[PDB]
Amino acid sequence: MKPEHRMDTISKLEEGAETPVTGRVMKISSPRTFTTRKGREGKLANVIIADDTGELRAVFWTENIKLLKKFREGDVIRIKDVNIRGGFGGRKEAHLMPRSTVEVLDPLEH
Repeated sequence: MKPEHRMDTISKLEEGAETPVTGRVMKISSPRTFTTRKGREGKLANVIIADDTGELRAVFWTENIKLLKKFREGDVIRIKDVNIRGGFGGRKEAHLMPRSTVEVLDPLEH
């Protein structure tokens, strides 16, 4: 494994890797609902964030849907703990987890 202290950019994001991502929110898409056996409503949303090295598709699952109320289509966000899939030759995708949080940057908080 490559060191935990290494934070790759959108162009450097490795497929099958688990890493935090950062970018400016250009476009936000509404959640797509599906029937899960967990007994929950079940949803996945596609948010397009852009960085100097490329544009990335962030996927907000049913648990991360609650994060969509935090930022707007035009703010900057850093998403922690995601899995990079890469379902297209170019603009890859990052899948979020229940414990994944998002923070609004550019006016750096911490």
